Amino acid sequence: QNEKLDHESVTQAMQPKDTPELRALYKSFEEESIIPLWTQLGDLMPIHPKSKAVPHVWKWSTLLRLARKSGELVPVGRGGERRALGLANPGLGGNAYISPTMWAGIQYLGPRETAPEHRHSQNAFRFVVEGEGVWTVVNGDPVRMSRGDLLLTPGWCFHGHMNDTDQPMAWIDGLDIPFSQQMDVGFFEFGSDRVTDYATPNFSRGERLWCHPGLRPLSGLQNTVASPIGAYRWEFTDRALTEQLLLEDEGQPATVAPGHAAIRYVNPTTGGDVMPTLRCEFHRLRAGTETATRNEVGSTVFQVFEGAGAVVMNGETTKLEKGDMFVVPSWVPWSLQAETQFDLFRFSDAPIMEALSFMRTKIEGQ
Amino acid sequence: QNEKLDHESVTQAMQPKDTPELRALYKSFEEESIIPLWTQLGDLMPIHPKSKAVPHVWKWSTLLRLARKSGELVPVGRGGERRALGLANPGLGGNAYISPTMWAGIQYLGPRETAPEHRHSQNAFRFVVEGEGVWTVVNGDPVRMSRGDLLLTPGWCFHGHMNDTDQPMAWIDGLDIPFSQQMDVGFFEFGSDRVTDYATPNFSRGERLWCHPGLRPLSGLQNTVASPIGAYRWEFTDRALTEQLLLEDEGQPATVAPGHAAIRYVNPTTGGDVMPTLRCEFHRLRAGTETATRNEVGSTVFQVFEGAGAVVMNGETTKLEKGDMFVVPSWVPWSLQAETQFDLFRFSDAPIMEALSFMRTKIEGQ
Amino acid sequence: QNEKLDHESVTQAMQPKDTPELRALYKSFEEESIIPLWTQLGDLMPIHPKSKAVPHVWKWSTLLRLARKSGELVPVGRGGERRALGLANPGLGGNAYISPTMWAGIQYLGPRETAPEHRHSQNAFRFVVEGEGVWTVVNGDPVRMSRGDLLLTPGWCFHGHMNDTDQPMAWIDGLDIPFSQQMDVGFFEFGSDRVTDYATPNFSRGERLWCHPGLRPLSGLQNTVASPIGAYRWEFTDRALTEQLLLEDEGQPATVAPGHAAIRYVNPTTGGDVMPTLRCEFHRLRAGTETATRNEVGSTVFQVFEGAGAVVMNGETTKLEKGDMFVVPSWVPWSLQAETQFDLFRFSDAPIMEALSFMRTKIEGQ
Amino acid sequence: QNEKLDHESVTQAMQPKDTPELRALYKSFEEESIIPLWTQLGDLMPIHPKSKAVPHVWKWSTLLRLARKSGELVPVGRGGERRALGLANPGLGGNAYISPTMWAGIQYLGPRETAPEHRHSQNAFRFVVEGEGVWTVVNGDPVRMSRGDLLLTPGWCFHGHMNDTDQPMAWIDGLDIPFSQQMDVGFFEFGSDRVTDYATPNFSRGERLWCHPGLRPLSGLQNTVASPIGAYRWEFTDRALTEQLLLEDEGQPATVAPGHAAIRYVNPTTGGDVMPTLRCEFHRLRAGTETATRNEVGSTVFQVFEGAGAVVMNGETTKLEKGDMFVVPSWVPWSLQAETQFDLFRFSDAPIMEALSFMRTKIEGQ
Ligand SMILES: O=C(O)c1cc(O)ccc1O
Ligand SMILES: O=C(O)c1cc(O)ccc1O
Ligand SMILES: O=C(O)c1cc(O)ccc1O
Ligand SMILES: O=C(O)c1cc(O)ccc1O
Ligand SMILES: [Fe+2]
Ligand SMILES: [Fe+2]
Ligand SMILES: [Fe+2]
Ligand SMILES: [Fe+2]
Repeated sequence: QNEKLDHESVTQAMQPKDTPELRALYKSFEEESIIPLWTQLGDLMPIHPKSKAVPHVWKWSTLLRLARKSGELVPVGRGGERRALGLANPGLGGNAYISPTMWAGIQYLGPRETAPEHRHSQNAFRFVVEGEGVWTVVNGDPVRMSRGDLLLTPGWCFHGHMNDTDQPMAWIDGLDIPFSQQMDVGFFEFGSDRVTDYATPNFSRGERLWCHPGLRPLSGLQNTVASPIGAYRWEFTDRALTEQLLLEDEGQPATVAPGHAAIRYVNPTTGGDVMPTLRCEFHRLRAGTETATRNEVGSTVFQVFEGAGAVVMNGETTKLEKGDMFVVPSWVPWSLQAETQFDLFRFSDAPIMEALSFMRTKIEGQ
Repeated sequence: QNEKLDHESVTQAMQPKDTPELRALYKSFEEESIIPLWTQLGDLMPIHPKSKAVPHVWKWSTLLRLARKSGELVPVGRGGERRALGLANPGLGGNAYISPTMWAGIQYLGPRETAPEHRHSQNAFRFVVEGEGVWTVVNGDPVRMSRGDLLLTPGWCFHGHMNDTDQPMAWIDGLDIPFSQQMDVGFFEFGSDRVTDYATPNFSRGERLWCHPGLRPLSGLQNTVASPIGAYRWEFTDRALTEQLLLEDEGQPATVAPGHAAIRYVNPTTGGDVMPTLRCEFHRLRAGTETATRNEVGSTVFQVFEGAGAVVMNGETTKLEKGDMFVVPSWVPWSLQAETQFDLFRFSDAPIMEALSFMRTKIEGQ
Repeated sequence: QNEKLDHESVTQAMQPKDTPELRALYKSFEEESIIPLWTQLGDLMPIHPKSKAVPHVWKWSTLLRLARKSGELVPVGRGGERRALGLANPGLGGNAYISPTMWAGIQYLGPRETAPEHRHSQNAFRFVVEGEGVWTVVNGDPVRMSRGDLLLTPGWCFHGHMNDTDQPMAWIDGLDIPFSQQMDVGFFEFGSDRVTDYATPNFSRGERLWCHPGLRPLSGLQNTVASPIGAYRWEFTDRALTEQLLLEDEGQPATVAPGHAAIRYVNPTTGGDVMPTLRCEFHRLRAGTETATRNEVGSTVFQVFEGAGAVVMNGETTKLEKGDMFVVPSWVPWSLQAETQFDLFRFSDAPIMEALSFMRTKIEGQ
Repeated sequence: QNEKLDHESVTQAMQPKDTPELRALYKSFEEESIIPLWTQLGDLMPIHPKSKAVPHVWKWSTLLRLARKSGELVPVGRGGERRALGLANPGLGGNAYISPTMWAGIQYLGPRETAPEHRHSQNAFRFVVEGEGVWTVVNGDPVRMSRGDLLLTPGWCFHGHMNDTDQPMAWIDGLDIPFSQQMDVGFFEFGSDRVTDYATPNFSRGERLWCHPGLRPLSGLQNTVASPIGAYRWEFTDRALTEQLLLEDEGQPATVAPGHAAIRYVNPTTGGDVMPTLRCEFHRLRAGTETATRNEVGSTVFQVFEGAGAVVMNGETTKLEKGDMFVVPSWVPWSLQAETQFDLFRFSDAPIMEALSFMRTKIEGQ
């Protein structure tokens, strides 16, 4: 009976008589920094999530144009720290937030530039749809950046970046900046003005210790809150996804849904998410795959890595190409449709929702 | 060297030449929903937390006057749901938030009133500095409300309240409403218009199963995300705190600091916090005790339960009496000073900060 | 097909030709400390557990006679340490083991005696069906021993005992002595020759900190591997079990099965078992209750605390009275039958089996 | 004072007068299945672990001779199940136990033989110092066996083995058979008489899903009690150990001690041990390395994989060659000395000791 009621259809039984005494009470509320629940229940406590953030798509071709022009006109260095352009959700009041929890940006580093070293409580990762040439130095450990690589920079790790070539590179940054600003957890420290090691090894020290499947160094027996892997290289991700599709061909369980291969990047000390606030995945859909529509608590962002296809959000189809980016705010129904084989990088605030027992998932047909 | 720099003293090296091409770039950013990092680094990523919320104190005598007047002029019922007055931080832009994460309110239920049944993903607790007469029915289990009691209503539990007497009662509510609204995790369901059981037992079913020290029913071997204890009664809290002070008198370790007894209300299935987002404590300071100044990540709220004393926040002393309430936003230096024996109820968002590895603590002298 | 085969009915296909060369091979095995699998598969790896321990019952009246006579003839003191009589399973080859994992003993302390202080890696508890007068001093904290009390002495805690009266007292000890001896984990240290504190408070320091339901001292926020509660007093256990039966009367879920109230004694820092190797429970069956037959991996021991009834093991009924003790070895089918209201104390090695993922449970009808 | 006392030097104060009444008491103890503590304290509860197992070394050349001769004279098949020769500790009374917890055996499979399919609660792994040709089929998933590979068969997984060539292969088995027999946790089921899949892929399905560093299939988000990796191939182990030694050369932390590279094989869903009862490691010592002497609770076994060196146990040096095996019982002081670069495979019961909080470690110089 009452379970089908919403805030529009429910009887409003707390409507006081509009008298001078009531207006005086309400005036007194304002003077005393008091705001009654009864005038705002439905907004404070909706039937289901109703984000101020809206679903939205940014074209890579547009992001690249603006990043390149920024490369001409704006020098990178101290103070501003990075030449990064945050994707700003139209629904979030002028804040540089792609969602209420996450920052997503395109960053551009021109020939031979250095972005100086700093650290901050905010967790961060880099992802590269295309390019090479930059190394990012994380606690003194140079990490090469290449197409298809996920690079991590967990909170409070010193990091700076350098272009070792005569050619520009762009990539995307994800951070829990919006969550951290609203929740007041932000600390920041300036490090050196130049990265602490200009060497450019093929593979970082973190990788050389931690990227052997199923093996753990005896010197690393303590679990970490964030992954000690600095780089999740394209080769491994590509091979994982191929094997899932091959295993499917062979009638063996592997794919998460038919024609839908997918992995989660994990902290190898625990098997959990890469960082406390941020979950990263990579999806590969066979040509013609259409995912079942999901509603999920919290926000996610995808970047198209390869192939052609579309996303549906709130019933609306938007065609997508290589590098395009979209955000799905909390509880917005979404699905992906593959035209060709369709590869996507994904990040979300799901580790926050799951840690606090706020996660819910509705899946079409299930 | 660079570790002592802040956003005011650092060199700003990303100041572009102010030309028509630059203004055209910046205009293009606006059209494309792009906001560059370099114009806002320092605000997005402060050196240490700088909350928009400000420290603030609400007098119980004022809260009571406004709650009582609301009792005359505003009927309680469906739609508005509760006659509750939220403490609204002056720094939080007109939102009914005591801090960026927490709602705190005074609720008033007059003679023989019922507040109807509903549930919501938001976690909630009731605390009572004074009064008796109300029972709150939580998933059908009537729970008596009395002076000094902490009553819990974890997320998604049906709850409504009824005054069984001819006398009014007031109490405080705490909820993770602000966190839940900003993060988009809110669900809500209307239940019955009248509580489902009007019986008024001395002790609830939850208590009769779970409030025997060190004992666990074989029917309750599964751990819960929130405490199954609906009521943490004043008797136990009072006795715990007395025993700590007695143990101190006897030269035995017990108190958390000298003359400072304190407990945390816990989920007995895990030994952890009562609910995923909210931590509740109770403190008792010997006359003359002055706590060491703390900076802590995240916000806390205290209500004075008994005795006289003061709080210091940002170096500013405010004298406190029975029922007065104050909020300490993230990283604000705070201490308590006991004039007489000084009893306080405390809640905070610390389980959020600790789950996500954002907690930090600075203690004066340590 | 092959799933119904056992070691008696399976084809034995590794029967070598009995030749001089084979006997020479087998002789060589002996010289080289080699024992082939094929001559002993079925014994090493049975179809289901087949303990050398047998179900067995010890009469309290017999245990008391022998303990009392030991009180006359054997002095208690250093070296031998305790006047304790271990229940020795007839199936375990003369070892003083009630089961392959547990020691159970009756201990007797005469008027004004002291049993001196020591510690050992082996975990221990005391349980009292009857008597008063002894205090056990655990890390310097005197703990009163009374009828119905469970007293804990986790591994590596100094403990000694003293009779403060002119009257003898007996109780039962449980320890993981057999597990610890076979697995080679035993350490032992002699402490003082007399307990370190002869005071006899009603309640220990551990209890005064930890026995308030749902409350945790801020000085005790670190979780422990064993419970910091030294005494689980009869009052709480009795009240817990009564409330379950009352809740059942009221149509409310509480009892573990119909007419079967039961609790587990738990570590309040975690909600888990009292000690890493040993699980303690207390059961109360309504007159006429018959439990469903269980097979469970690992061994358990019960002592009858009050009332009359029977146990069935391997289909065999043995009538039981106050104080009688029985052991149920691994996978032996067992049930309890209540003649009157039937109260039993229970301990087991279940935390070992569950930690190592060896637990299985078969329940009749389910 | 009393801390330096042991069971040989302590005063024995419970020596009763040897009278007819005492001998009658003691006789009565025997009739009633009672064994007093005071006549056996020191044996039941030693000052530190004193295993019945003794340190011992088995020569690979001897193991190979006996396995090969067994290959001629004993057919492999149903009933006996495997042609495996257990290493029997001289101190363990004729039981086929290398230590009180572990079985270690050499298994031999001749040209074209099949060992039929079964499962058991006991956990198992295979390790190969030399050879190729056998596949082991684990829950229907064929897993190739090659030099340097660790193959897993967690408890209750169906497994059988087949030689796909005209050449014999030998390897070592480790199981928690002794623990499981003494603790009564053993279940066993006969599966098919022939393996269920004779195909011989280079890599199993488990590996194709789980052996990509830092990546987890979305279809495998549930944690497992044992590793889903069926094969830890030599390539990865070799590369891990090389990188540690290279990182050391570069002044970077990696090795567990100087010139001592080492990894632990882990469950990738948790970062923990491969199976609940058994820990597997692989060590590589630079020529000339001498490890610091350790005492550790519980037993370990090593097999020499490559190079030459020695072990010291109880102060006694034994020179070791490729394939030689040794056991170090609980609390025996041990160290390894590398003559050439010295590679060893290691297994132990450490996950049992650590789960139950019985682990202790003494390291020389630290
Ligand atoms: O360090 C970075 O590369 C960075 C990039 C961003 O897009 C936002 C904040 C950052 O600190
Ligand atoms: O149910 C309540 O009593 C309640 C009280 C508040 O102050 C705010 C939200 C609520 O749902
Ligand atoms: O300390 C004791 O009371 C004790 C009792 C036993 O029955 C066996 C071993 C012990 O250490
Ligand atoms: O299945 C095996 O290969 C096996 C090997 C052994 O050495 C002992 C028990 C077994 O079940
Ligand atoms: Fe950064
Ligand atoms: Fe509510
Ligand atoms: Fe003892
Ligand atoms: Fe086997």
